[PDB]
Amino acid sequence: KPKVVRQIEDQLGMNHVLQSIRRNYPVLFDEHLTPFMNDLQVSRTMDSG
Amino acid sequence: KPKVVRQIEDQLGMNHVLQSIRRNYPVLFDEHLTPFMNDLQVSRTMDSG
Repeated sequence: KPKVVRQIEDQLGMNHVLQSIRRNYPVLFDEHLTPFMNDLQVSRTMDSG
Repeated sequence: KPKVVRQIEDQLGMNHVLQSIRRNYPVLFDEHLTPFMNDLQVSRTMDSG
């Protein structure tokens, strides 16, 4: 069995990476990202910030 | 003399509060905030993030 002791909260949802990109790279989150999106509300309201 | 032991990094610039508002309240940072602004670049490029 894999002996990994992963410490990334073991969930690592898509809405977490999207939120982190929005926070860190906002100019890169607006352009080239999320033009084809309708669930920006959940990614915006601090989903496990 | 004031005996304060303030632990807020002692600088607390405007571009720090603006950046924190942009990160935490983006929908509140876009509307009702920064329509009359031309220095969004420094507040965007992680000024003492």
